[PDB]
Amino acid sequence: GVQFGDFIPKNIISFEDLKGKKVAIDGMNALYQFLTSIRLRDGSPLRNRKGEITSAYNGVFYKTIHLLENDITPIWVFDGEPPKLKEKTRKVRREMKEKAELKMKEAIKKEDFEEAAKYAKRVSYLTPKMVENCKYLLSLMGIPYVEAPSEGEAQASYMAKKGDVWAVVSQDYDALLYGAPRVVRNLTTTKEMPELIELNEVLEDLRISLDDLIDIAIFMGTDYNPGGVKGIGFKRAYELVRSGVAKDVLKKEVEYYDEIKRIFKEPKVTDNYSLSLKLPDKEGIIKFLVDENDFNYDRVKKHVDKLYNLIANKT
Ligand SMILES: [Mn+2]
Ligand SMILES: [Mn+2]
Repeated sequence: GVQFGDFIPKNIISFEDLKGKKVAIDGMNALYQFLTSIRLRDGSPLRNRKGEITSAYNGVFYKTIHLLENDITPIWVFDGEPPKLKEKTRKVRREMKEKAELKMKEAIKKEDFEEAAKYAKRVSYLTPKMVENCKYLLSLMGIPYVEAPSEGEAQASYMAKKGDVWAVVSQDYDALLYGAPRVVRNLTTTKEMPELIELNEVLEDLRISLDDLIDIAIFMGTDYNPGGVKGIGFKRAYELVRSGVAKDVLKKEVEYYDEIKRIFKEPKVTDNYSLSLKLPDKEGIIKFLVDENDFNYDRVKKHVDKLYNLIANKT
């Protein structure tokens, strides 16, 4: 995401002070995180006996239970990967590049079929099927998830803004740009201590509005304008913002500047979800995790029993 780190106020928070909170988890961010940090001794991804990567399933299961043991009730938010994904103020132009000049012509030679295999992989190790498998696992676990209309980080931010959850869990700071009141990092990966970022604190301390923060983000470069503007960093961008000339500069330097802004200010969201937890299907989890994905039986058994009691007691 946007490298705000060194430039915005934030504070380390203990797992204890996070007890009893509801959180919306940025699903894809979490999955990618598990894939890069949950690996073998040699840095190789976790895999079952068929050679399929199980890194994500491991984090989904154990990380989610770890959170519930500390009275942190999570709701998983996914992007809803399938084709259509228009972020309801997001149809005018792109979402990929299928619109114009995306290189369209006649050609389908040896390299074309060698390229046949040369696509799906683009979807990194985190494949749609793996993502679908993670959702299935959550259902078996009785853990609720939402398939956002488009960007999951936007859906999670909206849920937090509404007060349905206390914060958005993610390793990225981008949720702040969608108005998320709070973001908590380092829960999906615990190398460092949990870190809380309160949007109100960021704005008051830096003396800027959310709209100003988004401008700084645009200067630095968002997923919507990679590379940002002329190598300008946070300091220089913040300088232009405080001077009151940032907006004029961005209109000149960034095509579709207004469109990008609308993505953060007017994302497509949904109210169709539930934070309710359900009892876990112990048998189905064992079959999926142990039988089909070679997880250690003993460990899984112990955890599904603990998960059941947590939800039973929570509920
Ligand atoms: Mn992002
Ligand atoms: Mn995302």
